[PDB]
Amino acid sequence: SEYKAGDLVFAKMKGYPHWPARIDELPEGAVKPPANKYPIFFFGTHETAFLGPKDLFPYKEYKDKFGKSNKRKGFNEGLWEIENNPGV
Repeated sequence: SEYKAGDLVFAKMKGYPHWPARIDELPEGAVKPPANKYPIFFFGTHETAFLGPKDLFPYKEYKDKFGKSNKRKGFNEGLWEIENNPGV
């Protein structure tokens, strides 16, 4: 019960900076993650992946360190979205 649908996070994918994201509530009928993982929606890019808790970080706790702009336009747009339109 570490995370719940709607929680704002940074999500870490190998090869990419810790990324603004949310714990998604998948539509009924969608393929579910393994039971130890969570469906992640990445802000800015709107990508979707399954991640375990070791790759997730609560947003407000870590935003002063992780909420820095990046070379990737989609990352910067993601910072805007998590701040202004997290229910996109």
